[PDB]
Amino acid sequence: HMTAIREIRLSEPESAQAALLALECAQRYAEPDSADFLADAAVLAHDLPRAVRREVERARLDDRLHALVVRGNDVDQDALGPTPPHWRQARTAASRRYGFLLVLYASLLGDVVGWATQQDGRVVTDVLPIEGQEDSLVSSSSSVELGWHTEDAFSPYRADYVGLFSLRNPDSVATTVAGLDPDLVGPAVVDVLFGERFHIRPDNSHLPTHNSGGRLSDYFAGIVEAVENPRAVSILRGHRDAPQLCVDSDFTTAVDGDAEAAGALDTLIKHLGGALYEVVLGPGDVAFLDNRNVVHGRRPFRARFDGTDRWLKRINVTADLRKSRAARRDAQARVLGEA
Amino acid sequence: HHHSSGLVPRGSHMTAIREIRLSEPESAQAALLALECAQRYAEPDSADFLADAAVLAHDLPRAVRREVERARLDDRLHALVVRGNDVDQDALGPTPPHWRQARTAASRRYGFLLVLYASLLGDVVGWATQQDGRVVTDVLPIEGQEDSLVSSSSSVELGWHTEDAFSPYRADYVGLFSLRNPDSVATTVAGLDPDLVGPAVVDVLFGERFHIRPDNSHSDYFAGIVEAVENPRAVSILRGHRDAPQLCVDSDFTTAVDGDAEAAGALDTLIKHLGGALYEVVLGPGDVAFLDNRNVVHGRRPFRARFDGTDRWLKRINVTADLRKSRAARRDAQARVLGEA
Ligand SMILES: N=C(N)NCCCC[C@H](N)C(=O)O
Ligand SMILES: N=C(N)NCCCC[C@H](N)C(=O)O
Ligand SMILES: [Fe+3]
Ligand SMILES: [Fe+3]
Repeated sequence: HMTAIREIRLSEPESAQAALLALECAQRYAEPDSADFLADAAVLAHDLPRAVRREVERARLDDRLHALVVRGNDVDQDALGPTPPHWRQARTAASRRYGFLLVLYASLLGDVVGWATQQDGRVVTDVLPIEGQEDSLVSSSSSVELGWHTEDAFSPYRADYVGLFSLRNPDSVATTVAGLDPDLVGPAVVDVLFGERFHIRPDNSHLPTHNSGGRLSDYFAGIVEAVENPRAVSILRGHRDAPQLCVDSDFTTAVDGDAEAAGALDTLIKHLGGALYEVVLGPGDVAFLDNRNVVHGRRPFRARFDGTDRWLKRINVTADLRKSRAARRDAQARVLGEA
Repeated sequence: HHHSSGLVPRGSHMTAIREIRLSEPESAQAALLALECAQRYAEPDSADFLADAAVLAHDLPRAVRREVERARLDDRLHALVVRGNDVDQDALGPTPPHWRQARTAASRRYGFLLVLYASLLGDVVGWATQQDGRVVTDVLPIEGQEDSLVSSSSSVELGWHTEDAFSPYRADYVGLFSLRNPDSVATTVAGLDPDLVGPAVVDVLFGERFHIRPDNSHSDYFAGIVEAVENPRAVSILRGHRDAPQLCVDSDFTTAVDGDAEAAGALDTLIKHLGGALYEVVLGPGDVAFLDNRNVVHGRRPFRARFDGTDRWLKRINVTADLRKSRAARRDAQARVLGEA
């Protein structure tokens, strides 16, 4: 599909209008995921430039979308200061305005959510390289390519969109993207992948090793159960003409003794690996990946750990907040796994 | 003639009804936007309009949008009611004698406005087997159908139900825009108060121990419809968080699993509870309601239809929070008609 990547390059006025609105939010509210801001977020998002809202709406209803990319948001590199050395330190005063702007864009597509078991239950999260995590399977890696995945593939409450706001990317490190062409894998493999014949485990970002030590053990019970005793699930669902994709290259296995399944997965892993194409998010670029249609990852790179490294703000978006109420503390709470 | 909004309780449901009263300027602003849409787009449910509807809805009055957004995220809502839209009765002309004659030029502006309000809550959808798959449908009494199980009845009660209770693609909201209602005829509404029901019955209702068959109203999809009647899947009536459970039941079309006497008992306990808990919402001309179909059943009282062009007439719509989830039951990405393919 020629519009699988939908791009909007902001005019100077559109960039300035979006920055003014984000700065007005930072003037009013404490955190870019403060409860009062999130209650207000859908309507405040309506104040984004009309031409931009029109293109975001076209992307939202495009069921073959890979990513919407909004290029050319204002990012003041000097005002922003150094790239923090850990996501725990990345809730900086100077970066608030970019968290608010990410939530405003995201709220055109759905409702923002976070995870009790990821980055201490923050809704606005950070992607930056961490010294000692170079060879990890988590988004703070650098030397080892981030393996392609559906975000939170293990969960029925996985996002419909993953939002990425690039604050800085001096070495032009690519985000990787791939969809599935059913015609190129075969009706045979599609049929197998549509069967509940696979195990998808929570990735390592959901482990207590990637959260603050004080975070409640109760939050992690469900994750540990999903690692030990994964449910039998499909990789494909929906219409045969526009099927949804759910798979993590490093956390997905066929159910024991299902050689057909093991072979379908093997064939899917080889097909997605080669199809993987590059999208570079420069400073001020906001992307929304359709997590129903594509797997994504990140090319290997050398981090400098000198305060100049690549830094994204990130958010999960659901089309339907109500559906996850069983996993949320209360109606307005956005943190999946607090119930 | 000033803006107001407020919470109207029913039993223990403290936000059951969220009521908004449009100021005269807000009513005029909403009417002007609907009239501009009617000048720029062919139909209230044409592809050209529905591609834009969610963005054009952002042009509705800001104070109204803030209150509708609070209703959208209230998981205990029964009905959002927006009162005081402009309806020109003289220009509207008579209530048509059948929905097949009800998609009138004079009434198009109210179809556009219903879709604009609806598009603040989600994406509009229709049903292949209902009013020729129209997304904006018509509720009016039809002569010779006074005694029926459908919304064109009058003399007999329209039994309460979750809208399309049998379907995994059932709406999140049912929208109603009243064009005329001279005799103040009500929609009936009930939710479950779990503090009025034995916890054992509530536990049974969460079990997949019931058959919700479609009405006679309702191909891979239509193979699913025959299966739904002949080999109905075991489904729950309650689902989700115990503090905010969703409800899915049809007073005329729900039974327990074969030989599950305990489920048959819990079902009948729930039917008697909801029947006793029914209250009413009356929409005057220019009043719009959105029922949260996840939380409430609805129906309609007997009323005295005259079939003289003066009868009660609503525009009606279904809204989904998640259009993508039904793609297997829609013709193409943008098509809004469930069961079309
Ligand atoms: N195949 C792999 N590596 N899957 C895990 C990807 C990392 C995603 C996680 N939310 C994070 O931000 O770390
Ligand atoms: N319990 C009952 N009566 N269930 C059937 C109701 C039919 C509703 C349909 N949307 C209509 O407008 O006719
Ligand atoms: Fe990811
Ligand atoms: Fe109904």
